[PDB]
Amino acid sequence: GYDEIEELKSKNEVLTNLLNKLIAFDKKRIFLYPVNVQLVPDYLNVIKEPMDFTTMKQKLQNFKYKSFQEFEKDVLLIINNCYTYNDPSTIYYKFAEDIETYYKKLNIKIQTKYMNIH
Repeated sequence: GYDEIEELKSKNEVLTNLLNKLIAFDKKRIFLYPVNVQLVPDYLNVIKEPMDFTTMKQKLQNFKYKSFQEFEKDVLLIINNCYTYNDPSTIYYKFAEDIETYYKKLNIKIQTKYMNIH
């Protein structure tokens, strides 16, 4: 009903705002789009569950996230895919450590705002 969809739309704004903050933090847009297999041929040989912020945006648009954990799962998948694929000597790896540090500074407060709606 009306209350269920209003809750969904309000929970979506909370997740959209957190996602937008993660996209803005990613200045070089390293996680904004799917890794191009034409430039990185072995990426899917290494990464079983690829994820990016544009995919996450498309999921929010379809109201595909029905829990904070579903959202957080994709965030940490983006970060952990970066640690799995790249060497720690690369900037990609440092970028993943920085977004993980930034995300961990935000997540507790965003998770509360999310839960209060229900």
